[PDB]
Amino acid sequence: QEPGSGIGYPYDNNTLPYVAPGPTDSRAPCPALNALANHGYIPHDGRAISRETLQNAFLNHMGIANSVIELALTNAFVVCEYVTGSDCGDSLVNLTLLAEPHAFEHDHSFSRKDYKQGVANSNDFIDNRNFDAETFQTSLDVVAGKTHFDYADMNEIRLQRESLSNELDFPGWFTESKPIQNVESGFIFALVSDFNLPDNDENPLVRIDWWKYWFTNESFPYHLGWHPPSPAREIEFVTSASSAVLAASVTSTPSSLPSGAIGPGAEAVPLSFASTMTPFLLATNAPYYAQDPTLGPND
Ligand code: HEM
Ligand SMILES: *[C@@H]1O[C@H](CO)[C@@H](O[C@@H]2O[C@H](CO)[C@@H](O)[C@H](O)[C@H]2NC(C)=O)[C@H](O)[C@H]1NC(C)=O
Ligand SMILES: *[C@H]1O[C@H](CO)[C@@H](O)[C@H](O)[C@@H]1O[C@H]1O[C@H](CO)[C@@H](O)[C@H](O)[C@@H]1O
Ligand SMILES: *[C@@H]1O[C@H](CO)[C@@H](O)[C@H](O)[C@H]1NC(C)=O
Ligand SMILES: *[C@@H]1O[C@H](CO)[C@@H](O)[C@H](O)[C@H]1NC(C)=O
Ligand SMILES: *[C@H]1O[C@H](CO)[C@@H](O)[C@H](O)[C@@H]1O
Ligand SMILES: *[C@H]1O[C@H](CO)[C@@H](O)[C@H](O)[C@@H]1O
Ligand SMILES: *[C@H]1O[C@H](CO)[C@@H](O)[C@H](O)[C@@H]1O
Ligand SMILES: *[C@H]1O[C@H](CO)[C@@H](O)[C@H](O)[C@@H]1O
Ligand SMILES: *[C@H]1O[C@H](CO)[C@@H](O)[C@H](O)[C@@H]1O
Ligand SMILES: *[C@H]1O[C@H](CO)[C@@H](O)[C@H](O)[C@@H]1O
Ligand SMILES: *[C@H]1O[C@H](CO)[C@@H](O)[C@H](O)[C@@H]1O
Ligand SMILES: *[C@H]1O[C@H](CO)[C@@H](O)[C@H](O)[C@@H]1O
Ligand SMILES: *[C@H]1O[C@H](CO)[C@@H](O)[C@H](O)[C@@H]1O
Ligand SMILES: *[C@H]1O[C@H](CO)[C@@H](O)[C@H](O)[C@@H]1O
Ligand SMILES: *[C@H]1O[C@H](CO)[C@@H](O)[C@H](O)[C@@H]1O
Ligand SMILES: *[C@H]1O[C@H](CO)[C@@H](O)[C@H](O)[C@@H]1O
Ligand SMILES: [Mn+2]
Repeated sequence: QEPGSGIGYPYDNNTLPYVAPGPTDSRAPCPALNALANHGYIPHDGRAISRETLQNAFLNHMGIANSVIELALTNAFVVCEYVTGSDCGDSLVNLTLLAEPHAFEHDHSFSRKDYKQGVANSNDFIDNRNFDAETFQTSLDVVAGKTHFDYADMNEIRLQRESLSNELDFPGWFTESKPIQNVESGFIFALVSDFNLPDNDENPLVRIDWWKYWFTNESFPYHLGWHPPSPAREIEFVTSASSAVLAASVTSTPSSLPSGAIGPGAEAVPLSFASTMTPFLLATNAPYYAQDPTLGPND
């Protein structure tokens, strides 16, 4: 928000306003990076981004500690090298390349379509990067009529998304990605679980309105009473939430689940790509921004 507004105080004492991305700006498949870039905590154009820039932005403006993004930074830079064909050093070329499919970006996202979702021909591809309201609604629908949800509910959401994706993607495309998605599950609990409940750290419940605001608007739900977690969330919370989601008992099993969908997931590890492998073409669509309604500087 505008620095003088005090909307982040006393959790964030140095806020910057929301500014919608322009048609030439680079945005990511990540609602967190997009919110940061929309506020200029990382470059508004989404280009040439250092590790320390990302670390400071997450820590000071989202209450996410360095430990949480250590692997994410490693993978971002592996993907940058893979896509561009050369070492990216400590300057991530842009956010858009992070939507390289079957890499860091993965199938069965909560709020994005798959790279080959619903395509009539094997060579087609679509926008697997920008926020997709319909896709997100498929996640929200699992928890319809609720204000909060728990680990078991999250497990049902990711299962619904795996089911839909496996049914709708071009035959042969769908590839399950439990370890990456469920880090991101942990991330959701880390950012938008309800810290105003007495047992948040041990039994966190996501506030659905907070989640919806963050994903739809790619800005921070201050107007709904959200603030950056304090103290900043650490990696242990995230991987614990991740394991807890996948350990949760399934009481409604979707059809067309990939094999082994139900049960624990592997620990996330650094990505690696064979030097002979040419990257898939990136979707070229202009960055998404909220239009219903459009956001002001303090939203
Ligand atoms: C340097 C740090 C980060 C990088 C490079 C990164 C990168 C990515 C990428 C490539 C995806 C696309 C995966 C897919 O859904 O197909 C993604 C998704 C996502 N990211 Fe980030 N991320 C970072 C940090 C964070 C943090 C700290 C949070 C929250 C605390 C977060 C929240 C999410 C969520 C919830 C998704 C899933 C979106 C969906 O499934 O619709 N990210 N991230
Ligand atoms: C983000 O960077 C990527 C990587 O350089 C860009 O994707 C490449 O764009 C060039 C044209 O500038 C093409 O020749 C390549 O084919 C693209 N690579 C792939 C794998 O598709 C991308 O255009 C950049 N996006 C933004 C918005 O800046
Ligand atoms: C991105 O741009 C490519 C080259 O300009 C097109 O070949 C792709 O189909 C893709 O087009 C989509 O996104 C752009 C945004 O730049 C629109 O201009 C297109 O109409 C389309 O939505
Ligand atoms: C914001 O400023 C207040 C007042 O000086 C201070 O007490 C608080 O610790 C600050 N918050 C942060 C995160 O630095
Ligand atoms: C997006 O932000 C606007 C402005 O604060 C708000 O009115 C709207 O409800 C938000 N959208 C969601 C889905 O939370
Ligand atoms: C989540 O999982 C990691 C290992 O994957 C642990 O190091 C952490 O303490 C938490 O249990
Ligand atoms: C790991 O940490 C998470 C979040 O604090 C808990 O929910 C889980 O039960 C385990 O202790
Ligand atoms: C990972 O950690 C979770 C959260 O404590 C457990 O529920 C699970 O069994 C796994 O060990
Ligand atoms: C885990 O436990 C649930 C109830 O919480 C059952 O419905 C399910 O069959 C599984 O055993
Ligand atoms: C069984 O119970 C779980 C617990 O959260 C739900 O997620 C599911 O929809 C079913 O009712
Ligand atoms: C139980 O819930 C799952 C996930 O929402 C559905 O796929 C199923 O149809 C049932 O309603
Ligand atoms: C749906 O079915 C799966 C396996 O068929 C169970 O693991 C789950 O508990 C639910 O009953
Ligand atoms: C289907 O395939 C997977 C292999 O990843 C197994 O986990 C599962 O037991 C089933 O055979
Ligand atoms: C989240 O983290 C847990 C613990 O490392 C994994 O088991 C899960 O697959 C996801 O990566
Ligand atoms: C990571 O691992 C892959 C295996 O595919 C190698 O190709 C790559 O060079 C890196 O060592
Ligand atoms: C990258 O480019 C090579 C050759 O140009 C393709 O064969 C490959 O599948 C990928 O698209
Ligand atoms: C988005 O743009 C519209 C222009 O109609 C405004 O109404 C709104 O306040 C926001 O700036
Ligand atoms: Mn995806």
